[PDB]
Amino acid sequence: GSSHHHHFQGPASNKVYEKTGDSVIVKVQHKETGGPRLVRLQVMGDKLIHVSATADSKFADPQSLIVVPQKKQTSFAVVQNGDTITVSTEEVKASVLASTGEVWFTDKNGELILQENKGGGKTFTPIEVEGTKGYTVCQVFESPEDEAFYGLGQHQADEFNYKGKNEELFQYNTKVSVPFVVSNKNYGILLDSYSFCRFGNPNDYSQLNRIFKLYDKTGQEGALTGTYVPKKGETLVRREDSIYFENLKTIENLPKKLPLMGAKVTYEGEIEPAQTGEFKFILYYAGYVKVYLNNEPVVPERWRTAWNPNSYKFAAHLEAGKRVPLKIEWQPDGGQSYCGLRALTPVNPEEQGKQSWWSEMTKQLDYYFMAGENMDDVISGYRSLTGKSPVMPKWAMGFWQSREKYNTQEEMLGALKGFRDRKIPLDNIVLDWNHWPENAWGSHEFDKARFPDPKAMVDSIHAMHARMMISVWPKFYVTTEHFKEFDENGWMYQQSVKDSLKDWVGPGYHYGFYDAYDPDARKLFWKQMYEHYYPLGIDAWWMDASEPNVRDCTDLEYRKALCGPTALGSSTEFFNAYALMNAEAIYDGQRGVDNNKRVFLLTRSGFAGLQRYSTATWSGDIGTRWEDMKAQISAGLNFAMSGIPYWTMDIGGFCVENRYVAGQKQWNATKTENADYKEWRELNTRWYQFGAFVPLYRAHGQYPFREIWEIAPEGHPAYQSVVYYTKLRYNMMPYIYSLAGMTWFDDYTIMRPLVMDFTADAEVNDIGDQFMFGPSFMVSPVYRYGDRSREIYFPQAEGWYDFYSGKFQAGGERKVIEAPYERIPLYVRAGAIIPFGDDIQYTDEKPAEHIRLYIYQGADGEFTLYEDEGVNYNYEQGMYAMIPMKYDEATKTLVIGERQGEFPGMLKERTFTVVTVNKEKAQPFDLNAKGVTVKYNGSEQTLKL
Ligand code: NI
Repeated sequence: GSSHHHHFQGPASNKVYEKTGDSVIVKVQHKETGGPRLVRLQVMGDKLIHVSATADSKFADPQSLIVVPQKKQTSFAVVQNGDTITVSTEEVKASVLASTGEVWFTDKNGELILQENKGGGKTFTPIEVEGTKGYTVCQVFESPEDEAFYGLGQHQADEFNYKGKNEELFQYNTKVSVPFVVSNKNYGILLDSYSFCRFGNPNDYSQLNRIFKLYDKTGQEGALTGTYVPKKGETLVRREDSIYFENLKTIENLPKKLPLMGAKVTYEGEIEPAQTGEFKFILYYAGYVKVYLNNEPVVPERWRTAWNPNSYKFAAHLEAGKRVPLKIEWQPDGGQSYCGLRALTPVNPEEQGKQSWWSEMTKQLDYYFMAGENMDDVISGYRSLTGKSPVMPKWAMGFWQSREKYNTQEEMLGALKGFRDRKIPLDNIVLDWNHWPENAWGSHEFDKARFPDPKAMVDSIHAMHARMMISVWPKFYVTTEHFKEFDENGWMYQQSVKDSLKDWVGPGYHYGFYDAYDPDARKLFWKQMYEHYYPLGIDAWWMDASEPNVRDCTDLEYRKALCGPTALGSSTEFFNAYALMNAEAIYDGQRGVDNNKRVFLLTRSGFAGLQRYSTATWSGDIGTRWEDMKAQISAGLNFAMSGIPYWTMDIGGFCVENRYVAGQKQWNATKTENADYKEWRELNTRWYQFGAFVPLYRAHGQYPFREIWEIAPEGHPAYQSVVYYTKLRYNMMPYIYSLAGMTWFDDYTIMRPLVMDFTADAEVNDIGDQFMFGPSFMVSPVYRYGDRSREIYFPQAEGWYDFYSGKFQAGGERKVIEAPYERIPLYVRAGAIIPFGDDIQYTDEKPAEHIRLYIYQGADGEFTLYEDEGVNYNYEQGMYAMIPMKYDEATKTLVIGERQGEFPGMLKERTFTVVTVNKEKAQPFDLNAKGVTVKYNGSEQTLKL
């Protein structure tokens, strides 16, 4: 007979399933090769289900690094009905088939939310690394044609809406992976894996010679042609097997006696596929690069510096057996540089549209399903499971000025005094790397020739009502006492030491990175910061290189060798979570010393759960490029949808084109602006406009200097515009800090793609170049040089108002909108209630005694004004105040609600001026606008407008 035919309180091994206190474990009845043997549904909350699966006959159940203990027990029922076993909470029903182990999720009325690949979507393949064992796992779900996906972290290919798309999940300077996706069907999936993972296609890309017949410039099969024109000397022409010069090993395949700086290289020929469909390409690049395929400019010019390269993707339909031309034009722009092109063969759209996860190494499959009423409610599930985001200190919501690098104490203090003397508001100033004696990275001591009195410096920063952040890497020179403390305990990764790697500083120094996965190493790492930096009064920690970035431009295999073994297992298994571990070290470290003082970290990598450690990510060493500016909009919106609500970027870009440096040097010498310097000023103007509406507003990068008065002088349009937006950030502070309060109290998200608030309007699904800043402002950056307008789509809504003029704009249409040099297009949603305060030089310079409450009429609205002490965790004990406000359009009524809570230093009495904007009343933004004066003492008042 068949395989099935042959094989209340009895042992569970006799039963198809076993119910425990919070879960059901089902034994797969029709076992397949590579398939699951056990599938568990564990109830974590009313809307929260933990799915586990394994090929073994028991679960390994390792402790999660990302999921925290939950607050309450959750009631649920289980029903077995033939092959179907269903776990039901008040809000969701999760079902599994005993036959296959396939899972699906419905709402309380049985409406489908998410279904596993029909017949099962889980595959297990054994893997062994360094005597440890686990599985490579695939999990695939069905996905309808109208499903849209957001999240995965922060990637640099300008992709937006991951439906039908691919992404590799590893960590590298500018690329932050978070294994969490949110759907427009109002659920999220969190994959609990720490290894290299993939969303979409589970395979690596292929070199061009593996998937195409190649013909060179003369038509000879078997290669492309490479033509190398050096800056000086004879041109070299050779055949190329493959275009793959992507890491330190493979750049040795470029021509041996041909200097790349100032060279112009052309790769060309024809490619011929053996199957028909959409081929998906990936370009890896540094220097200047363009790509043409079939005579189309598929990659218009991009640039990176020779040493932080990037990836960019494109796709094209190709016909089997037809030759099409391919040309890559490349200016390496350095002695070392990178260029590679790879591709994936076509995947049937029925399969490519599915939601597919691949994970290189875990002990079992673990994922979390979270349902919601809307996308904010999905994010709330993520915050329940991986921890709430604390309210950032209020000062973190102001302007941050940084540099790579302030070289001396005088330089740093001079920059800060420069803001105060010009009445350009600012809260935070940042000291970068190499403030230590050159040969002593990791000593945490200051070079006293350049910083003669570090404590006096921090005291002076504080006396000017500013806050200081300092750079701290996980990197230690081998000669330092601090290195030796880690090393003697086995807590330093050895590969970089064994291989005698030298860094880039001076003559080159030997170094290593500490193992953040070891809990005692974390304590020591914090203790060294506590003994050397904390007594100076430093307020914030810039935790750079937390990928960990042990060695730039190394291949996957060697990156794994460089960052393990770890305390928990191999680096193959524990590959992506370093920044989470490193952030725990500092957050739990500092609250251990002083539990009331707020913590701030800014870190270069990230992972699921990062937000629970009061830690933001910045988007890393990006270029001074319009295309990089555009990519940060989509990167930021995906990062926000990954559950982590504090994020920032280097306004202006980090690595600088040589022509911009030359422009600045010319300005310094002659006060004349060349064409490149004109572009520098416009790039920075537009990028500051954009940055004023991201969660943390921060300028940073390499030379030129980035203080606004260095970019352009007083009176120049660039200076005028940037100062306008820096001031506006502070007039918006009552609104902005209310959003910060909401991150903790309401599990809120600050920088929001349009799909969050306008999910019902599918025209927003692919829009990754506009966004909402809190509930009320729609921001549409200009990201092309010379443009004085741009196309904007206005979501379906009762209406929109131009912020600057108050002029009405209908919802549900796309049009060309004016965007002068000095202005970013900025609209306000009908129903907005927005509190604006007076000019201040820094957060809480003065109490917000007089607030203008702007009411943008035409729809109902709500807003809660949140205030607290700003600098400590007293809000956790109920020391804060909320003033809820509600506006009813039908009766034109505003209620300023009874104040809830109090705290030390709170205004008991204050003033509101209520200002209306409506379709018949185009009121420009104006602090002095005419309105209704309200003297408020905490008691409810009602206004009929
Ligand atoms: Ni020490």
